[PDB]
Amino acid sequence: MKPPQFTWAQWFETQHINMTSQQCTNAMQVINNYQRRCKNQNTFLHTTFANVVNVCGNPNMTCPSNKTRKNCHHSGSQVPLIHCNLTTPSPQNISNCRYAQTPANMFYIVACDNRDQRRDPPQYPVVPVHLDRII
Repeated sequence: MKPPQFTWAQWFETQHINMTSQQCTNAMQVINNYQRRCKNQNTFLHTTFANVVNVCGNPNMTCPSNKTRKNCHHSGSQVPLIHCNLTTPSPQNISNCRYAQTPANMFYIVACDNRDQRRDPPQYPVVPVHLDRII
């Protein structure tokens, strides 16, 4: 579930790469204001989009979240990350949603696909499209 102006890769970047504040309540405003709902949980990876693209080059493996998909890739190394958990739902005023933040250093598994032909930049033929799991 993403706003229509973003490709899957651009939405992946918005949700998981471009944390706009180190504090979850503030950073989550971006995701929530775009998807018109307070997301119950979300992981921000302190890594770069280029680094994730390179993870897409690691061997294909089964996606933990969907046993039938084989477009997943393991990060190889751990990264610092911040996991945000909703503490104070507010469906009629999403700016009032508050979150806890949990820091960790973990591996991740990402699903990757070929880029959106019309809208993703040709620089990256293969892009991350979903954060499948953190381990």
